[PDB]
Amino acid sequence: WGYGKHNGPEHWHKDFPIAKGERQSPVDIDTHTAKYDPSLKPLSVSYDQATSLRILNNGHAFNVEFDDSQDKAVLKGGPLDGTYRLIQFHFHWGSLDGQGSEHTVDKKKYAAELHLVHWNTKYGDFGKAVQQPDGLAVLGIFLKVGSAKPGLQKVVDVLDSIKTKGKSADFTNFDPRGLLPESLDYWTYPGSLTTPPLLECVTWIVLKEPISVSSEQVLKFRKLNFNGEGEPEELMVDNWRPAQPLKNRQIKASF
Ligand SMILES: [Hg+2]
Ligand SMILES: [Zn+2]
Repeated sequence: WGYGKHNGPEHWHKDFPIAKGERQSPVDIDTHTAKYDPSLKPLSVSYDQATSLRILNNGHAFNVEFDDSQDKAVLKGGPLDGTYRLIQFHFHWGSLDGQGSEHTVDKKKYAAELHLVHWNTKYGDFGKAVQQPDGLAVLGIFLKVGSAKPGLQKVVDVLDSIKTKGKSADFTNFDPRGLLPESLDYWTYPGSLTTPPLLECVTWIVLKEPISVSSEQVLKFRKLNFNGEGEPEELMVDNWRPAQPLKNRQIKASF
């Protein structure tokens, strides 16, 4: 699987039949239909004690991995039940600034989308969490192009080191708090992961407020390679999945 013409999102169903399941993601957030829900608690992000380990190029995006051996970086509150531990963060971006995000807002597409992945700590590990309806929690943040994001520059600067598929680089003392918008206002719905295996185990929390990144920071994402070192060069761009049918599901708003 990939994002090309022959192995793109339209082909995933052949190997991952859940592709046309009942709670697939991403989706379009119709803000006039989203339901203001008063029973939604504020989001609670405890990330001061986070421990980054490394960054990888897995062939479909780059991953920043965290130590999830202990309750170091956790998300709670909101529509969530229990504590979810941060395991990794990654992005989805486009070849141009008018596309890149996965979720859309009133059909509006953003330059990129940041996903913070967390697993429910009553299931013990990541692998068990993906076997449950409430196993994961992904915090989604949209990236628009404007002014630079001081907080994202360290990520940007090590991209050169993991240009191709399989590369990895030590990447300690990175604070994810530098990627959060000011407001924690969100929309939430029951979904799935956006890349195969597309396991419908996720509780989405899409932040209303976008972060701005500069043109040159986004430009560096686009210099990555899907391909392995020594193979023809295929730029890592447009690694996003098209919006799926909401199919009965209701999108709730915390504001
Ligand atoms: Hg699941
Ligand atoms: Zn993602």
